[PDB]
Amino acid sequence: KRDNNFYSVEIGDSTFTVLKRYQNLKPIGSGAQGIVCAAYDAILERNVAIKKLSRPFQNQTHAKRAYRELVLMKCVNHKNIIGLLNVFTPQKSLEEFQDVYIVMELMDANLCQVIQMELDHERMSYLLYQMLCGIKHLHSAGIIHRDLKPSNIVVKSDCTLKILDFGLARTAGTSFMMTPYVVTRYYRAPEVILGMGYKENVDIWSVGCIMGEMIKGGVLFPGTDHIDQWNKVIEQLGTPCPEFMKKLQPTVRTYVENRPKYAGYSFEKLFPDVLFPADSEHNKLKASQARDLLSKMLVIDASKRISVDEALQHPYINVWYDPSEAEAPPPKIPDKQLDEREHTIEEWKELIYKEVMDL
Ligand SMILES: Nc1ncnc2c1ncn2[C@@H]1O[C@H](COP(=O)(O)OP(=O)(O)NP(=O)(O)O)[C@@H](O)[C@H]1O
Ligand SMILES: *[C@@H]1[C@@H](C(=O)OC(C)(C)C)C(=O)[C@@H]2C[C@@]1(C(=O)OC)CC2=C
Ligand SMILES: [Mg+2]
Repeated sequence: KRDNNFYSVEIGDSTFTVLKRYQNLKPIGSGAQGIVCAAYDAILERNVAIKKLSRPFQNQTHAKRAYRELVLMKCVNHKNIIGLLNVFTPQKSLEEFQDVYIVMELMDANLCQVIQMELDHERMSYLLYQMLCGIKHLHSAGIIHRDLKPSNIVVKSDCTLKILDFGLARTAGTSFMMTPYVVTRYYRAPEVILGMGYKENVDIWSVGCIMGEMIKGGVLFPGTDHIDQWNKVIEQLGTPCPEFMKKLQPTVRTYVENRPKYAGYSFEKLFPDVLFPADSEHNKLKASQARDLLSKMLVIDASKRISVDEALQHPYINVWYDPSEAEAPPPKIPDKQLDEREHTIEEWKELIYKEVMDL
């Protein structure tokens, strides 16, 4: 039956059909997941972001990502993870079900924009501390992100930082992905881009890349393709040890081993004082502490790379430490088989439909 509670508006090519409470939709984002609109929620009396997922059950690749983002957004409640305000489908039946609409708080900026500003040590360390808190919270429920990037981290005018997405799940970070959209790889750890095993501190590499960018004002490892990405890492940080090499699959290993041998540059040369606030005693010490933290996160071999907990305890970060945010109880994920399931198209359609309905 027609439900008078919905209306339709065309945003670019695609149509949004939303509850009438959501007014004045404006497109703010696009990508592989779907279209994001800013809107005014007349019931909450605040601005929100509405993301449309089109036919998320269409194949398992789409379905696994949609499903886990629904489940996790609903069961996580943490200052540094984007919250779910609402979720709905305009279609009225399982048979007719097509689209899912995610409603989130509308944040004021993404971290790309925040990076463009000149940030003193207190602002950089606070934003990094918050990133570490959010990552630690995910890790505590066994969720390793693997794809953290500034475009998927947003910030509020009160300085609260929130991670927007939940990462690569149990997929291969060097397997083919059918998609028309560009995929940003600048922040992915060596072990991801070389197709190696990983552990929690895979996400520390990404934090290091973001921190270095915050300081320098440009992407640290802006590879124009997979080839270039690796080249840019080794040129700056040095060729990794033979022990690390022995982990690589034959084709990758021969390539990596036959690159020119780079010594790398010191973190003092990579991140000179000129790039930092450094007009005082506090600020000069802080620059050394920052380089010390970078030198522990931007480590190619993850077995020698610092952990999230160790980073939270680092003198650059720990000035902000509060166990209410840094030692929160882990998310309780209700689906005990999250990320361990293979399903047919119709099974995924019903799982995602129920998730929307809490049935
Ligand atoms: N809740 C939100 N508050 C503010 N801006 C948001 C919000 N959600 C998304 N955005 C904006 O949308 C941009 C990209 O959309 P996003 O939510 O990442 O999904 P997507 O574009 O469908 N997939 P992808 O680009 O691969 O991450 C971000 O850089 C933000 O600028
Ligand atoms: C705000 C922020 C900060 O990063 O602000 C933007 C505008 C995003 C650059 C901090 O990192 C902490 C908290 C602060 C603030 O005004 O809190 C009320 C200043 C600061 C050091
Ligand atoms: Mg995203």
